[PDB]
Formats: sequence, C-alpha cells, structure tokens
Amino acid sequence: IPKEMLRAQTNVILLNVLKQGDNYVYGIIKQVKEASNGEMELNEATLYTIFKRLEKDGIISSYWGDGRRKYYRLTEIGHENMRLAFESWSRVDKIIENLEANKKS
Amino acid sequence: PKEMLRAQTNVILLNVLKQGDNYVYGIIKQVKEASNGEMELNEATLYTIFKRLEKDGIISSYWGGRRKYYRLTEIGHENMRLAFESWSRVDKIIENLEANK
Repeated sequence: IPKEMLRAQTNVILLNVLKQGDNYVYGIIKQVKEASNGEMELNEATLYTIFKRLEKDGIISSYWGDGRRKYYRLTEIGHENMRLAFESWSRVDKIIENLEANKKS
Repeated sequence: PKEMLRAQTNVILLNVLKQGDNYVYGIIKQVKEASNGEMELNEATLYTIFKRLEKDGIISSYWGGRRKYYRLTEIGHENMRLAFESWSRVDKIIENLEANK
C-alpha cells in the first residue's frame, strides 16, 4: 500500500537484474515478468524514469552493443551500495528477532 | 543513504509497537537493547516519525507517573501484514531471477 515502498521494491528487483548481468530494458522486463511468473510486467516508460535516476546517481552506466541495443551495467558505486544495503538490512532483521525474543523473555 | 535509513527506522519502530504498546523512552530502550547498542534512537527522531504515522492512522496515542503510549492501529497491523507479504514476494522474484540465470 505505501507508495514509497513499491518504488523501493521495483528498484531492488532491477538492481538485482543488473547484478546477474548487464541487460537492455526489454530483456529486463521479460526477465522480471518471467521470474514473477507473470504477476509483474513493468512498463518501459516507468523503467526509463527509474534508470534515469540511477545514472544520475552513478549507480549504473549505459552503453550500446552489437541489431544494436542500449545496455545498462552495474558500477562499483552500485555494487558497493548494494552490498552496504544487504548488511544494513541484515542488522534490521536481527534487531527484530532480538525484539521478538525479548518479548518472550 | 537517507531514503533507506528512514525506511529502516520505520520498520523497527512499527515492529516494537507490534510487540506491544510502549512509550517513547521504552521504545528507545528496546531498540538500543535489540541492537546491543548499535542503534540508539534520539527522542526527537521518534516524535518526528510518530507525527507522520499518527497523521496516517498507522498509530495512535493515549495516556497511562504518567506516560504517553503509542499503539499500532488496525490499519497499521493490516498494512504491516500486506507489506511483509509484498516484500516476501520480492524475495522469490529475485530467487527466480537469480535462478533463471
């Protein structure tokens, strides 16, 4: 329901797609539609809006391939931030378990 | 990263209130203990978040010396369940993505 949370989910998925490898928008949508067994088919226009913010923040970069297609790549700024995230969100999952357990105590 | 820092802080607070109604200093203690001192929330940061959450019906407050108690509303429990599901769905989308690769 929280608008800000769907946008976060869509970023998390995308940054993983690019983590598995460099890709083009069409390839990205197919893979998300495939991996979500069809529930999630992102439209190209919202994607281009999202990748626009990411290059602006240096998380990914762009280039051309080979017909010929435009590919996106995860940079270190991205790889690192994606690592920083997993650790920070690991602490959160742990804080919660410590809460749940102290409730039993 | 602020957008992740405020989000993480919100998830924690709302989980404390799921454990039970509690007052601001009691919430900071629990968070400080559950993080073994890593995350020590300041009183003002809580009041800044609880005002946004109370405006949205996610929590409400009441009085019970005397302390101000915060409670997760039905909307909050509900939204928090809908959320944990929507966030669990992502985990599989990703595994299916990594798995398809």
